[PDB]
Amino acid sequence: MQDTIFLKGMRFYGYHGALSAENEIGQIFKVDVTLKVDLSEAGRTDNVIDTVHYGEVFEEVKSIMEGKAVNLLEHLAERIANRINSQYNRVMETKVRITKENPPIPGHYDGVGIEIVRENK
Amino acid sequence: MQDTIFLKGMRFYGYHGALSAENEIGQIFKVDVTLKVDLSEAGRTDNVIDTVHYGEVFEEVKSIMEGKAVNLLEHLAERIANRINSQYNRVMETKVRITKENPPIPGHYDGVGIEIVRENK
Amino acid sequence: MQDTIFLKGMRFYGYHGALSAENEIGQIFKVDVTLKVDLSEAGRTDNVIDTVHYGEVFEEVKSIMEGKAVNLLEHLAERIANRINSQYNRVMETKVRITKENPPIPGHYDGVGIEIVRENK
Amino acid sequence: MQDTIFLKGMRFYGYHGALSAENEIGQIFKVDVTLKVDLSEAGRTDNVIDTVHYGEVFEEVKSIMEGKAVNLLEHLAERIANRINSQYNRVMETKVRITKENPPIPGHYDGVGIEIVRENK
Amino acid sequence: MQDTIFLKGMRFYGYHGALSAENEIGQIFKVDVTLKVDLSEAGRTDNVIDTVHYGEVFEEVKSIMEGKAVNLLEHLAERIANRINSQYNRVMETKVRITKENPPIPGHYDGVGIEIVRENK
Amino acid sequence: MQDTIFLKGMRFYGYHGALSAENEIGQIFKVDVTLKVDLSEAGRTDNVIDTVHYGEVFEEVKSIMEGKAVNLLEHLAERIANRINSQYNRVMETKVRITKENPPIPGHYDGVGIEIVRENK
Amino acid sequence: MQDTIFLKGMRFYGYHGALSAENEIGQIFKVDVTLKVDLSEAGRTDNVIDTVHYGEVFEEVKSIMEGKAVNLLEHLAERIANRINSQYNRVMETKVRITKENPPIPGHYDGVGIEIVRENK
Amino acid sequence: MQDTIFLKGMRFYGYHGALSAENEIGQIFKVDVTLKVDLSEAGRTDNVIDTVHYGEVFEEVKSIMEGKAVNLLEHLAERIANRINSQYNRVMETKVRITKENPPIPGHYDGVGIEIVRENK
Ligand SMILES: CCOC(=O)c1cnc(N)nc1O
Ligand SMILES: CCOC(=O)c1cnc(N)nc1O
Ligand SMILES: CCOC(=O)c1cnc(N)nc1O
Ligand SMILES: CCOC(=O)c1cnc(N)nc1O
Ligand SMILES: CCOC(=O)c1cnc(N)nc1O
Ligand SMILES: CCOC(=O)c1cnc(N)nc1O
Ligand SMILES: CCOC(=O)c1cnc(N)nc1O
Ligand SMILES: CCOC(=O)c1cnc(N)nc1O
Repeated sequence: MQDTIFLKGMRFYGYHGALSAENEIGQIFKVDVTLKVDLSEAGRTDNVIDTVHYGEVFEEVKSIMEGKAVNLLEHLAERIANRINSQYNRVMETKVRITKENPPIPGHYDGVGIEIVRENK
Repeated sequence: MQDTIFLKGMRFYGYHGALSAENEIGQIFKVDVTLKVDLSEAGRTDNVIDTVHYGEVFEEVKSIMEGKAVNLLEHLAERIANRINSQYNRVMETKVRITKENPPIPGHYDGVGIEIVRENK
Repeated sequence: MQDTIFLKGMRFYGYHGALSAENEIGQIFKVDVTLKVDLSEAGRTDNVIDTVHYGEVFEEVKSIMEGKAVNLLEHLAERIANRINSQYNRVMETKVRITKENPPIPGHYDGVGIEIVRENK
Repeated sequence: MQDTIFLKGMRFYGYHGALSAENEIGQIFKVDVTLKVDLSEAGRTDNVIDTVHYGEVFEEVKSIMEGKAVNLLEHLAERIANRINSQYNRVMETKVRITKENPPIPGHYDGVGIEIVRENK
Repeated sequence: MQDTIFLKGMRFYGYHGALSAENEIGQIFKVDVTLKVDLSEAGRTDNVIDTVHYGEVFEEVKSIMEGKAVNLLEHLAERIANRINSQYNRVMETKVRITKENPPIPGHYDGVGIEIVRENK
Repeated sequence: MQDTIFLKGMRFYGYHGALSAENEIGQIFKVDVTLKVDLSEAGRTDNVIDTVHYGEVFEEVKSIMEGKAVNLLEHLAERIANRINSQYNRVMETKVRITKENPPIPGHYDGVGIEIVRENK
Repeated sequence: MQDTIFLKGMRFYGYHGALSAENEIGQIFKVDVTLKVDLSEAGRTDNVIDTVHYGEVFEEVKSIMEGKAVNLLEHLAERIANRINSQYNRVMETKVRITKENPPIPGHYDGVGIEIVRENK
Repeated sequence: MQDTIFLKGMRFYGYHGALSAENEIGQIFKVDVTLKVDLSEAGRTDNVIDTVHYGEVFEEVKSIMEGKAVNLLEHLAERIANRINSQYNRVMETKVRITKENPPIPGHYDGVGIEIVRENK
């Protein structure tokens, strides 16, 4: 099964970061979410009740990104991946990629980040 | 076999959407189509009759995207995937990705959408 | 083995095309080439003689793209893939993607094209 | 395991190159690094000590890119891949892609380069 | 007075062109329209009746761009500039820029075109 | 005097619009602000007290963009221009450009909008 | 009179440059040409004979850019500006901007260059 | 006289900023420099000695951007504008634009900054 629902380039301004000054000033976090969900039924029925609504998924990402400040991007992605899977049974697997295009790193780069893939148990 | 014919960034203005106001105002839908087709013969013969003409494929996508308003992107992709496979035997598999870069979701994101992969039976 | 040498976004102005007017006016063709080549030796020795020089590969693509006008993109890719493999033994496999970002198709799209993968026998 | 930490679009100005004039004038080198690292622990603990800090990884890439001039991009990638793996046990595999968007090649292209994948033994 | 209403990056697929083959195959035309209109009243009243509605202006551009095939971009811009001014008194001046990003010119360029500025008499 | 302080590409999600459905669903509004302010003193003294702090200016734009829903972009720009000038004496003139890159207009365009220039009396 | 005909983002690979190694290896030169030409007649008549054909202008730029190697960008622009004006009476003024997005300068920048404006005497 | 020499998109990582944490972590500063310089002589002679070499100008910007940390962007631009004019007589006027695409401002914007124009006395 290779069907997916996606949310790309989601951006939030938070204060997460392993550096004290990071959490003090904050920055923009770019988030990419890809869910593994069978869309044949919804494709045939045309009923949003037979799929996973993205608007709702965006709410879950937002609430986590713009919530309490944590240290690692790994923790935010793990909280997002765990939150989506717990709420949606149709999501067989969740993949979260978070990017800090402007971290406290003296250099020239397009961005840094992490990406995790979490199956729905 | 890893050969493919593709149509990327196709854009249509339609009125599909699970919200009444969506179908009232409409928006731009971005569509990506990738077909699994062996191109050795056409590669050797140079005869467009030995491959699948994209211009025609674009017609099938257009007619569906700019046709009656449905509810889900899943339904549009399913109608496109089913329509291409029914018409072309050389297409061993069809993959449709539809993106709503500007849905009724209060946030900042590059876009949301779905992607399905349908084999040709 | 997942090492590769690549040439991306190569652009040539040619007159290939299944339409008579296409070959009359011409257009820009964008080409992407990816070769499967083991780079450990060259990585250790630092000797360009232990790898496949891209400058030369670009010559082979250019000569084919800016050569006689054929009909299908499939034929150009097949001529490129066959030409690279015949000349380089270190290339275990060749992948050619050609894009016509502006074909004779009345619509809005980022481009259309094909992609082939040819192993080196 | 599909988790990864990444550094994209890193750019350095060096004098590497198989041509004498290349090393004389120099140019910009774009580098992409992707590490295979399990992030569950760090995802649960939120402790940067349970993951691989990118800032440090960027230091290793920088020191190599802006260090002595070598001949091949293959040598730089091999030195980077070998250096990251030797220092971090949590990195199960390292992938380095280096791009010369402006080499001594008379043509129009977005760039040329190589990419290697090195497992951590 | 430096207030303006604008429509940028409007794109239409037409068959205009000084070459017979151009009008046969067609291409995409990008259009930029900038109108000189005092927006204080509308800025104070908030009444769309005190300004020039862009949706309507887009209709006038569309009808002309996707209408009969002419020869010069100069003629299309002149027809657009003359049509907007005749219909709207609040438009003190009209500026039309049309771009053919892909004309029958064997070369590499971002595009070619013209731009005219027509006062409303 | 040609000195300026600027805020470019500011984006807010609001519900302004001359159409009932517009205000119901909302959309993203892109805002560009350019202030005419002499920066010699601040350039010599290095004292943020001798210039106009952008962070504060962004607050004024935000509060207006994400405030009550009005009808015209002209009204939002007029409220922004009037609000900045009233608060800052050093701003000799304010210029506001607002863009609706995705309005209720069935077509292909990069965006539509307005731009006003208001001197500080 | 504010009418203009333009050629943007023209790119040529040449060997011009004040450094010996520059002329040895070469690089891409980006050229922007803007001509001041009254387009009312051509706008009314629709006769390409009443305007300045860009295809021809592109030929003049190309022949100069891809011709003998000079030292300064100033010399190339001066040769282009002088060549266009000498050939076309309808061009009341010529403006040439040349950019070296990748010169022999150790740093990070989008590009460097010059721009000249030459009236037609 | 409308001739100019330019340096666009220059980027440096510094620690300037009115906030203590800003100077602690640092960020990327984008700089645009435009000099008013007559290029006819250099255009005729082709002698780099008859113009202002950009490589040198880039050195002056770099040394200032990557030098001691100041508070305001206004101070950096004023130091750059004053430094260029003092060293080059042919520069009749200097214009410096500095952008902080990622300041300590909780929002979504492409960037903020200032721009000054300083004549050479
Ligand atoms: C300096 C702040 O660093 C981080 O937040 C961080 C570093 N490395 C990794 N892997 N994750 C992080 O969140
Ligand atoms: C509010 C409209 O929503 C949709 O159209 C929609 C939502 N979720 C999914 N998965 N598909 C849709 O088409
Ligand atoms: C109208 C010209 O069409 C083509 O050249 C063409 C169409 N389809 C495919 N698959 N390849 C082509 O080259
Ligand atoms: C002319 C310089 O060429 C190179 O540096 C080079 C060429 N080919 C490959 N595969 N690697 C290189 O580094
Ligand atoms: C070959 C087609 O050319 C044109 O259409 C054309 C050329 N030059 C100018 N100035 N305008 C045109 O429309
Ligand atoms: C359909 C909504 O239209 C508008 O909001 C609108 C139209 N025209 C102008 N000039 N301004 C607007 O805000
Ligand atoms: C090192 C090569 O430099 C140049 O070619 C050059 C430098 N400065 C100016 N103003 N023009 C040039 O062409
Ligand atoms: C919070 C840091 O702010 C600044 O550095 C700053 C603010 N406003 C202006 N006009 N210039 C600055 O440098």
